[PDB]
Amino acid sequence: HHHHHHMVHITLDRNTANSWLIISKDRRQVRMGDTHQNVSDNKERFSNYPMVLGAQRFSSGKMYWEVDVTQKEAWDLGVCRDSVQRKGQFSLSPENGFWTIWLWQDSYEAGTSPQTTLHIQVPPCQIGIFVDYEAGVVSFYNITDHGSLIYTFSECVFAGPLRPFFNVGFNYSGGNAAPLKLCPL
Ligand SMILES: CN(C)c1noc(C2CCNCC2)n1
Repeated sequence: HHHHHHMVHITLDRNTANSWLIISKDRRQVRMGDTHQNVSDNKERFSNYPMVLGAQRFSSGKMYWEVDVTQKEAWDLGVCRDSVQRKGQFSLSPENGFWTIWLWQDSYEAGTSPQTTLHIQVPPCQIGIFVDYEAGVVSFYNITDHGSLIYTFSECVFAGPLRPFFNVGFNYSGGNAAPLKLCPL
C-alpha cells in the first residue's frame, strides 16, 4: 500500500478511558492498571471493557496511523462513531458504530456480525489502520509482513464523526499486561 503519506498524529483522550487504564504523559501509550486509577467517573468513560478513544475526530479525508501490539494476547483496534454506547455490555459491529479487528485466544477476527476469520501467516507486532471517509473504507495492514492487507470494510455507513478506537484487553492470564503504543511517523 501507499497510504503512509496520509499519516496523522493520534493521541489518546484520558476522559474516555476505562478507569483502570493508564495513559502515558505523551498520550501515545495505554496499558491496563492493576487497580482503579483514582479518577472520577464521567458519562464518556467505557464502563465494562478496557477501552479508550483517540482525541482526533474525522468527518472527511484519508487518515492513516500505526499501533504497536508486541507481546499482547488480546486487543481490539479500529475506528468508531463518536456517539457509540459507553456503558453496559455491547458487541463490536458496524450496526453498533464500530469498524474493528481483534486478537482473541490465538485467532484474529474482523468485527463483522457475525465475526469473520482473518488469515494472518505472520503474527503482527504493528497494525496500520487506513480510513477513507468519502469512500466508506476502513483497511488494516500487517506492518511486520511488508504492509500486507489484513481486512477491508467497504460500503461503511459511518453516520457521524469517527474516532480512533482501542481496547488493551483484560489481563486474567498475566500474559496481556503489555501496552498499545501509537508508533511514530
Ligand atoms: C467493570 N470493569 C471494567 C472491571 N471490573 O473489574 C475489573 C478487573 C477484572 C479482572 N482484571 C482487572 C480488571 N474490570
